[PDB]
Amino acid sequence: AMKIECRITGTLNGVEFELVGGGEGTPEQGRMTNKMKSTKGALTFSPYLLSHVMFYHFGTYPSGYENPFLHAINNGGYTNTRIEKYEDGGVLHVSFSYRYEAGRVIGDFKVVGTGFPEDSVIFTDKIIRSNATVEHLHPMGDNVLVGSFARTFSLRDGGYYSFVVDSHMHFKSAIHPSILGGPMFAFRRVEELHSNTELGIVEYQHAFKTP
Amino acid sequence: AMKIECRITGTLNGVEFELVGGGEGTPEQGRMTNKMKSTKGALTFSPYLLSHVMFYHFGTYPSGYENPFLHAINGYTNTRIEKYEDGGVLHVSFSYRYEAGRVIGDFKVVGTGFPEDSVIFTDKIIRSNATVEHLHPMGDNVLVGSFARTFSLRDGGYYSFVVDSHMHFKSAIHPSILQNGGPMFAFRRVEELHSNTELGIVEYQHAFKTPI
Repeated sequence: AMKIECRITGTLNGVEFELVGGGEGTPEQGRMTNKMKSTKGALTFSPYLLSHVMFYHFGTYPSGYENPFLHAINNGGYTNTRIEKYEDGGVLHVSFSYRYEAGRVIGDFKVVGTGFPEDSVIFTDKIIRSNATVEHLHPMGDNVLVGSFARTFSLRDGGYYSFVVDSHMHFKSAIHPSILGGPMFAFRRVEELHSNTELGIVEYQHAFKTP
Repeated sequence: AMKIECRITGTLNGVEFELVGGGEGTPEQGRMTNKMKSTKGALTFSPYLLSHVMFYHFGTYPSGYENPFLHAINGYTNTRIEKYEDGGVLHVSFSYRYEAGRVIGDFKVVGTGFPEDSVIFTDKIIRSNATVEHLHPMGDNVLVGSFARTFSLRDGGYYSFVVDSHMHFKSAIHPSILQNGGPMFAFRRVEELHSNTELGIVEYQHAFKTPI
């Protein structure tokens, strides 16, 4: 298992937050872990908001295909920048940066969250989980993969809090020879163990062309 | 196989179009066909743009799980906002009638903001590619959908768009999917047989919660 180091720094409605930690991931089973502690006391918002923020390297890819994020570690790497629009008007701008220190992945993530109303679900602890997603991935050129997924949280009362994410993965040294005759799909799910101060995920990622 | 009747009207940058026809659908196979002909001469834009416009009824759903083809009825509307990478926008509304063991659709599209050098007026789209839509409920009466989609181009590139859908159900009309712990995903793909004047699709629709 590759060791994971992670730091997330950011602002939510102007309110600063930061957390640090890490874990382990193994690309072979498409599973990773990550546990991180806040460095600034209890979060002002639902810790579940950050599950999909707290490593695409650790996804399984179908038989004749190689995980292009896993592949890029050995050649220039890649960045990910996402724009996440939430149903109550909230918006997350998230940027993902990586450095690699011999069989260990280091994440430095920045998030900027704006426009969540005072009565937003994220300030209320009603989120009990996040649900699974299937991201649609396609290249726009040799160096860029464009992603799109909708995602939901289940609420304590039974309802849903939803968002939509548009991602731009900018690679340094050309993406793996798949590239390129249609999209790839990435199924993801998490197991979450959060307090307002200490967050934990188990994430599974499996890419496919056909289900 | 249940019979399908279909009409599609609207405008692309003001230019009026109308297509009429139909086909057949077998919900247990998750397969349907549809053949339609333009009534206003040859289209001013790629016929491939209409593939995902020319019937969710004909989708397989996993071990019950039913498919809201439940209607029956009593049915649903679909409204989609499709945003294209060129700046083009398609506004599409889907209406259905059920007269006698067959499904009849009357679909309306408004296309705007497609630039003069847009792919859609060029003939370079050779096919449309597969999708997986994410479906989740909004309060018993509304199903919200999201999918990105691509057309493959003759030069080997891509022309892409994203779609946000709102499915309004008349009389709930979700049991197995309302009480679901999360989203449903619907995998779709097509085979296209288009001429610019006469359009043909074979569509496959298969829903799932996992994997695959």
